[PDB]
Amino acid sequence: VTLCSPTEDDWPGMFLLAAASFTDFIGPESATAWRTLVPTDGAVVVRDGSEVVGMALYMDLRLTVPGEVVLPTAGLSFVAVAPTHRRRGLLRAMCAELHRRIADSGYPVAALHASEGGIYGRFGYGPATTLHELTVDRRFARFHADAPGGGLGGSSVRLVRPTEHRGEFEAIYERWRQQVPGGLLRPQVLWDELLAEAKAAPGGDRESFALLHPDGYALYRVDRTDLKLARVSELRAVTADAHCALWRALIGLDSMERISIITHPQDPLPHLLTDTRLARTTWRQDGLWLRIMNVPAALEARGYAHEVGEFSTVLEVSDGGRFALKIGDGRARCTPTDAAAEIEMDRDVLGSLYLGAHRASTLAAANRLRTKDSQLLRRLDAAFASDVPVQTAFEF
Amino acid sequence: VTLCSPTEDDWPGMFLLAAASFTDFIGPESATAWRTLVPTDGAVVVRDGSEVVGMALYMDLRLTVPGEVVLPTAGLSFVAVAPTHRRRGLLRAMCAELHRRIADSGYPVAALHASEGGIYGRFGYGPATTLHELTVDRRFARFHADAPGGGLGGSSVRLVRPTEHRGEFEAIYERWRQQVPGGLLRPQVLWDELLAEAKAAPGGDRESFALLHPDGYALYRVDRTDLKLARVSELRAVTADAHCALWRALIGLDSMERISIITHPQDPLPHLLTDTRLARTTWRQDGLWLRIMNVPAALEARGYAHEVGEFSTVLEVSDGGRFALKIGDGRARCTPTDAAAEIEMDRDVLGSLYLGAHRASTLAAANRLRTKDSQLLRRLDAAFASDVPVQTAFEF
Amino acid sequence: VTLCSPTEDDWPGMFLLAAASFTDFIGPESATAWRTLVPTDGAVVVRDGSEVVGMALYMDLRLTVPGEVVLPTAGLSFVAVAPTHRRRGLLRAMCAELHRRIADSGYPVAALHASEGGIYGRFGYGPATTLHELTVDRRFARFHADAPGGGLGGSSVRLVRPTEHRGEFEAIYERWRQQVPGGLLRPQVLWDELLAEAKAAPGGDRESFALLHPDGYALYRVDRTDLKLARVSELRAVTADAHCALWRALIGLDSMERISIITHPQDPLPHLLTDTRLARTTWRQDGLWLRIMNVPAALEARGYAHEVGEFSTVLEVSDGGRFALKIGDGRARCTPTDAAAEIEMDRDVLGSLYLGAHRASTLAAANRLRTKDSQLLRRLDAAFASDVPVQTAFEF
Amino acid sequence: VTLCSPTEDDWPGMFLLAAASFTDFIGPESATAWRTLVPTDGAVVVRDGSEVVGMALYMDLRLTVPGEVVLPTAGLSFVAVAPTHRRRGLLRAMCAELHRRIADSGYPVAALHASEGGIYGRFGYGPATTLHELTVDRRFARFHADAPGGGLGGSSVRLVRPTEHRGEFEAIYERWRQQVPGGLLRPQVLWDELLAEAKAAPGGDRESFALLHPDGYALYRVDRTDLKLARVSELRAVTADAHCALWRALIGLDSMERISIITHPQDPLPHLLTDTRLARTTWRQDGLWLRIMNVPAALEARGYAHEVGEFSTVLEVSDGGRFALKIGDGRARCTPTDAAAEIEMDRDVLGSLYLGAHRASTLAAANRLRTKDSQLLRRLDAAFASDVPVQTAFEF
Ligand SMILES: CC(C)(COP(=O)(O)OP(=O)(O)OC[C@H]1O[C@@H](n2cnc3c(N)ncnc32)[C@H](O)[C@@H]1OP(=O)(O)O)[C@@H](O)C(=O)NCCC(=O)NCCS
Ligand SMILES: CC(C)(COP(=O)(O)OP(=O)(O)OC[C@H]1O[C@@H](n2cnc3c(N)ncnc32)[C@H](O)[C@@H]1OP(=O)(O)O)[C@@H](O)C(=O)NCCC(=O)NCCS
Ligand SMILES: CC(C)(COP(=O)(O)OP(=O)(O)OC[C@H]1O[C@@H](n2cnc3c(N)ncnc32)[C@H](O)[C@@H]1OP(=O)(O)O)[C@@H](O)C(=O)NCCC(=O)NCCS
Ligand SMILES: CC(C)(COP(=O)(O)OP(=O)(O)OC[C@H]1O[C@@H](n2cnc3c(N)ncnc32)[C@H](O)[C@@H]1OP(=O)(O)O)[C@@H](O)C(=O)NCCC(=O)NCCS
Ligand SMILES: CC1=C(c2cccc(Cl)c2)S(=O)(=O)N=C1NCCCN1CCOCC1
Ligand SMILES: CC1=C(c2cccc(Cl)c2)S(=O)(=O)N=C1NCCCN1CCOCC1
Ligand SMILES: CC1=C(c2cccc(Cl)c2)S(=O)(=O)N=C1NCCCN1CCOCC1
Ligand SMILES: CC1=C(c2cccc(Cl)c2)S(=O)(=O)N=C1NCCCN1CCOCC1
Repeated sequence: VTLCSPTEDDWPGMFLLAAASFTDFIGPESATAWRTLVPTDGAVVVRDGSEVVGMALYMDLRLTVPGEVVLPTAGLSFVAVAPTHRRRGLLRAMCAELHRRIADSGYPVAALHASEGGIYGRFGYGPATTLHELTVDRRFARFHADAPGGGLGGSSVRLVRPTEHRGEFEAIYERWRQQVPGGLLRPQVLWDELLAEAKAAPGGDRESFALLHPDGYALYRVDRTDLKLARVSELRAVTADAHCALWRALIGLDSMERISIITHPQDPLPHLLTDTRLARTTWRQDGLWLRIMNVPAALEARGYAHEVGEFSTVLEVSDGGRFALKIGDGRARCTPTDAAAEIEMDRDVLGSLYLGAHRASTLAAANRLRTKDSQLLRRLDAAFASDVPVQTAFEF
Repeated sequence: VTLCSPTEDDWPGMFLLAAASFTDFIGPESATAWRTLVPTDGAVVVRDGSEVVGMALYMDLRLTVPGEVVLPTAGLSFVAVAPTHRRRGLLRAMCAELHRRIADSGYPVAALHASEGGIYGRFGYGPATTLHELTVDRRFARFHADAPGGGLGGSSVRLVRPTEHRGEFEAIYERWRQQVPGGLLRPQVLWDELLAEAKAAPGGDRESFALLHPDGYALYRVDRTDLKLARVSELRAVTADAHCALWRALIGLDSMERISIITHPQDPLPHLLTDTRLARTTWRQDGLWLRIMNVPAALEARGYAHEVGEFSTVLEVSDGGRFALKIGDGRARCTPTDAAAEIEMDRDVLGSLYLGAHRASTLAAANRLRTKDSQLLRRLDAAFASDVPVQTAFEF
Repeated sequence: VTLCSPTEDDWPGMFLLAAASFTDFIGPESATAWRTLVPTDGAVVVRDGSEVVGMALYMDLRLTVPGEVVLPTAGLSFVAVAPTHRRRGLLRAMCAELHRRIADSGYPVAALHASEGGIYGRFGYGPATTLHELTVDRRFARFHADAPGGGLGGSSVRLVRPTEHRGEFEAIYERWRQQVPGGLLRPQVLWDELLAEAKAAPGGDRESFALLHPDGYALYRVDRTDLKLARVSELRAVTADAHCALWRALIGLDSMERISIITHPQDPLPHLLTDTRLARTTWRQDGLWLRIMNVPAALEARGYAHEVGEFSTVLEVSDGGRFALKIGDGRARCTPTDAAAEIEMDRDVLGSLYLGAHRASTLAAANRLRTKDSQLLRRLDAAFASDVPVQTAFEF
Repeated sequence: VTLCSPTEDDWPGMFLLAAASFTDFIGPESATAWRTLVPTDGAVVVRDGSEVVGMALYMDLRLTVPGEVVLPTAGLSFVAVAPTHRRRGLLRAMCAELHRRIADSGYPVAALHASEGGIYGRFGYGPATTLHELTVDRRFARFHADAPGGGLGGSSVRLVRPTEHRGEFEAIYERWRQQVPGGLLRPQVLWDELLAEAKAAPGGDRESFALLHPDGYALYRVDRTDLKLARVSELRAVTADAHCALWRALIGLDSMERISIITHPQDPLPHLLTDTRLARTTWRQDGLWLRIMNVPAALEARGYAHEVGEFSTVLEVSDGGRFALKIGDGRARCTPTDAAAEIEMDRDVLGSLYLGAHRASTLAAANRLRTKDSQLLRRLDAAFASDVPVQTAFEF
């Protein structure tokens, strides 16, 4: 069984594998558009001999991390092993080859969205963002006296067809992704794809609409089977006024009983309402997963909380080296050392800490990171925290 | 219609109101035991004239807040208005009288568990702890290689009948409540009540068992209707070893498909498992609500994060005064001032910040607290944070 | 196989049959209390030979019919055929013997509640009252500006324990049953039974409460499994003020999401609310069934609408004779004749018309009553109508 | 914000509002066909300034009322306010302008189908017809010995494709609508629309079939998801024979478990069967709502029951004048007066009485109409009753 970069003749077989392997494959046309983000040598296949029995690739992405720093990021995707060739070491072989190519190419981090929670930790990936579904019974929803934008005049939100305001969505999203940890650059082809999904499909999803504000937008559609549920596919807002104004509009959808959205744990929505319980958490799950490819480059590139005072420690990553880590004035220096470790963790744990979604203290309580210094734990919690709460851009 | 402290002859009428008003009233015998925590003059009734059409009381509690400081706390409970006398201002009249008595008695804070999320904010109460239900499909659950207590020998957890180990539970819980923000002292009568609920009831709840470790315990029972679900009513652990050891035992319940528990958002359980997704969040809700009765006494009594450097600001509470607030070396000083406010919020918002469960930044994003200084927001977030994550002791 | 009046030694066998035959037999103690309403010779049994394989009886009841006239009525009940002796003509034999005894005793009507809708029509019984379940989502319920009793003062409804106000319920119900078609006298033993069912049962129904007004009462309990549903078992009101006042109280049950009641199609409740749709009809079914034993006595005893002008016709009942029927000034005369019939119907159809619940026009449209005179249909509709809407007293 | 009659350029914006506002908008093509019934100046829009944030219109309809009298009727429809502009008085402004145009144009009544039960009462609309869903478990259904058309020969019903017998459906429906209170003239464009909906849609509704009798038809289709349920979309019959014959055919659908239909409370179907319970009422709701624009013209145009003897009274409508009302020989005279009122009601209440669906007595019991004369109530009940039961034609 051989492993190599696929040629053009391999792709019909790869699409076949994908169609049969994923729960709901996006299809050849969509995947070809996404493929424009895959660099030369960014893909591997495994052939039996000869049909394709395995595949995996990465895309070139730009990920925003705390301190508004943007890192080149390898986004793994299109990963499959044929049902006929399970438990043969094929995933391990493909991941190791891609990680070698990703490291040699100069990516400081790789990332992915996990199909199952138990597979990727052993390859050094830790979950780094958290998805929260909120479901609002809008029949009871009333805005608090303090909520922005409820004076006495015209409304700032418009209600439009998505495809006729492409430029404004692009510009709003671009501002959002640059300021939020977890943000991803969305190139033109992904806007093509997004707007194609906005149209209704015969025996499919219903037509999408948009609520448009100068500093934010929401895209929504009525659920296909529950016609009293509106699903917000995406809501991006760069000011509190825009966020509140958009939610006022959504709660104005008097045909609906419920509005649902996939958002993050620090979404201010529940505090916008007189009854905070009306914004029910109906689902919670890991979002973006991260593998730190180069520890010192990743740790030095990120900004850190100014509130914590300067401190130094020694960090060992289980098979990623040992480093003298000094954090102060919101910056880190991270240099090689053979001095005794004060903190130890597996590589995946560092990825889970990296964007601020998980506290070092909490990971210590599970013994996923080891130290005999509780003061150091407190300092790590505070330093790795993010002023702007971590969010999930889009699935890939 | 008159309002006064009830006499012994008022109580049969009060129990009648309670039986008809609550969703599932705990009954006269239980409520009489809880009543031993209600001080003289801690209860009010409203009579029509003459039957009882309204009631409310508070109990004397001890609440642990960040920095392991224990505050006397008035716990409101047994609040009802007759269905025949709604919208007549009776709740407002009872709350105002009790708050006057609570303030004059010297309580710096009052607290409650809300029957509905939309009622108590206008009386100055903000939700201050967060309840998380986790449901674990234990059939797939495997512990991570790093998880504590999986060497090669005997187990540290015992499996016992609750009533035969009362002393050990008391002692473990006492250690827990003193070190955790949100902890409440549990007096003898509440242990009597807890252990009475451990026994099976004909056509009722099934018998409870316990898993006992030197540094932690879990109480559980099989669900009454779903016999493949075990419900953990309470799990208290003072070391990571005890917490992990108890979960190993619970996942050892091979008769069950699922184990559920009401816990907090920072429970390390998901990180104990190879697949973090198996610990599903099935429910989320506000737990303990807080009203700060005396702003400067509450703010000075609490410990604050050492990591943030000394800073000063001016805080106005909407009808609770304006104060010069200086925080440094983990302590606050909070004195009267007429200088211009830098931060403004309603009283309920301060309660939501007080134990560390909600970030000032997040509340600012909802306009529930107003300031024109983002640096100050960052400093408040960091200072009000709690080293030990906030938890909910028991419902009242 | 023999048929006869049972002796005291037959009753243990009869209770056994009942326990095994009914869906949820009320039990020996309850049935013994109801048995006090069964006259000497009011019961029949069938023995195999010798065990009891069949039984049926009637009770002595007082039924109110239009014009506030009270008729002695034979209430059939406790009817069973052993599963081992089906399709052997046993029901037909028992019904014919009881009907002979009922007719010879001088009852002008018999009545029953049907376990299945398809059994009793062929024995001359027609459904004569209609049951309507209304379910009110009380969270949205607001009373119309016109609704009685919403001024500015004390409430007229009290909230009490049922057993402590037995006399007031008795007196309110007695007034109700005498003025409403379908009303039944409720003797002392049935009040004993009713109040016994008001208490909670271990692994059973929850405790009942009452809302008491000078001119009406409601008895309710929380559902055993859905703790957000209150079931009104009985609501009896003699003035519009009492009816509205009681519903104001019920909608004041803020612990509940929904209030349900078994009522009648003309219940004014939906018109009491600003949104008439909130009172949802969740169930509809035949209630009391009637067999007219003596046509001329039943037709002459009833009062008729004054609005229709005097008219005469000839009515044939398929095996109950032919009569000259003259209606005027709210009274009927009904005498033997051999003149040609203008209207024909089966006996069961006349029972369905008798209390005003079903229109002659509607029955004609199904060909259940035959005439070649549409003017006569209009006159029958109007004459048999009841000023006071027909209701169902209690099940037997 | 301005209100005016829309120009052709306003309609793309109006269709956008409609697509986003309704639960399941019928779409631009269908709505354009319905628009042919909207007269010049029958539509209003509200612009923000400028996009369309509000709209409403009326169609020219012909409504049959008791006594087979046909009234020109303004049918309100296509009513929407943008979710961005709620609670700004826009609905009230549009309704008042349309009602002014409707009144000045000479319509004696307006009508609508309500999207929610709580909105239209305050604009003078009362619910005037009642919809009843019946669900028949046809596996048990047997016709009564009396039911028409069960002799010994050929059947009168045919089973056909709807589009090939358009003329016969038109002619049957035309006869029906002229004789039934609630009937509406169905012009050609609505027959085009109806027959277009008869065809199957890919990932949509299944194909419709018809059962055709000389004096009646039924249109039905199998449910999209429950393939054992047949839904009768429309059944119109002008004789009892046709009605029964069509139901015999429907119960002949041996592939189905259940047949459902939206019908009216006096549908004779349950009396056609040996077990009347098999026709279960699974749903009940208000149908057509009515606003009487001109009280004396509406009251004089309607026919009244001949059975009641001549009587006179004085009726006040709360903001619609006071009139001397005299009813006799099936006709009313209704003239201005300043004499003391004997009956008072809001305008919406009169609409609810107008077609005979609701009894004055029942509305009095809710205090929605006030009088101190019970004899007068009885006379109003009898006079406003309809010989032919009130039905609902089609939704708009
Ligand atoms: C999981 C996966 C790719 C199959 O891989 P595979 O070739 O069977 O895995 P390998 O043979 O390389 O196994 C290597 C190790 O991983 C483990 N492993 C891999 N998949 C596993 C699974 N589903 N369950 C349990 N263990 C698994 C093996 O037990 C093995 O352990 P070992 O090292 O102790 O022997 C396959 O289930 C799949 O298609 N997943 C979809 C991935 C995805 O969608 N990713 C998101 C981007 S598209
Ligand atoms: C809520 C409550 C006590 C009823 O109180 P009430 O006497 O009707 O309230 P009041 O008449 O004092 O109303 C005062 C204000 O509160 C508001 N309010 C109170 N309960 C409300 C409810 N359920 N919904 C909406 N508003 C409410 C009123 O609108 C009013 O507003 P205003 O000041 O603008 O006029 C009752 O529903 C209840 O029994 N709640 C249970 C409380 C509980 O269990 N607490 C936990 C400890 S046991
Ligand atoms: C229905 C019943 C009593 C059984 O009676 P049975 O002895 O089998 O009936 P018979 O043998 O006398 O049958 C006589 C006729 O009734 C019909 N019949 C009786 N019960 C029937 C049923 N459940 N289904 C269909 N037909 C039935 C027979 O077909 C027969 O028709 P025929 O005259 O054309 O031959 C039995 O099912 C029962 O226990 N019902 C409960 C009644 C009840 O609860 N009443 C309310 C007061 S407690
Ligand atoms: C209801 C409706 C049109 C929104 O209207 P709106 O512009 O917000 O209403 P207005 O601002 O004119 O409000 C006027 C009054 O009506 C009341 N009102 C209107 N809609 C209401 C609702 N959904 N709930 C509660 N009250 C409402 C307001 O409280 C206000 O009361 P006030 O006079 O005491 O202040 C909107 O929900 C809708 O689109 N409905 C669909 C109507 C429909 O489909 N009709 C059938 C033919 S298509
Ligand atoms: C963008 C994309 C794919 C892709 C990307 C780049 C190149 C190519 Cl040829 C294809 S995909 O593998 O086809 N599926 C995709 N998105 C949907 C899959 C999301 N997963 C996340 C993990 O939980 C299951 C669903
Ligand atoms: C301890 C207690 C009560 C009590 C307390 C002190 C004195 C007396 Cl006389 C009674 S209680 O009001 O009867 N109900 C109680 N616990 C259950 C109620 C919990 N609520 C919290 C809010 O969501 C609804 C359930
Ligand atoms: C009052 C009574 C009974 C009774 C009456 C008189 C004398 C004796 Cl010994 C018993 S019973 O037959 O036991 N069941 C009874 N009520 C419940 C049955 C109601 N039926 C009505 C039809 O749908 C099934 C339930
Ligand atoms: C006929 C029609 C419309 C119509 C009518 C005239 C002109 C025009 Cl441009 C459109 S509609 O508003 O688009 N929706 C319609 N029927 C379906 C809506 C029925 N409502 C009734 C109330 O409960 C919600 C559904």
